[PDB]
Amino acid sequence: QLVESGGGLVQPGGSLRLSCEATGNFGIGWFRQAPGKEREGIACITTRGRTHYAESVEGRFTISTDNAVYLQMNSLKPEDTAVYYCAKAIRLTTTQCVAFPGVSWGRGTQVTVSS
Repeated sequence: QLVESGGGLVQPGGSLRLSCEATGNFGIGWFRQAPGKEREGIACITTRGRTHYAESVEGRFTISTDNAVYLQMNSLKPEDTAVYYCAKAIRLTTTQCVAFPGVSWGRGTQVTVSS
């Protein structure tokens, strides 16, 4: 029901905009997974437009809702290399972006930052 696009290969300092497009009307989060690491929630937005960012991307990435949710990725770093996924998510404070229970992960879009 959620479909990712917009990945690519970019030099350090570059910029990409990922899209998460719903097959119908629709909290949404962006997640990423690097080789050998756990999937991590990096940005999410509630049904009302309140956002949360992981510390690794705050100030460089922006999540925006339009039937699509975008991730504007500015000032890309090699450590941003990963497959990026979008899924229903909740902002869980104890504060993390957490995938909704029972979420089915799609295919995602590949992002590689290298010179």
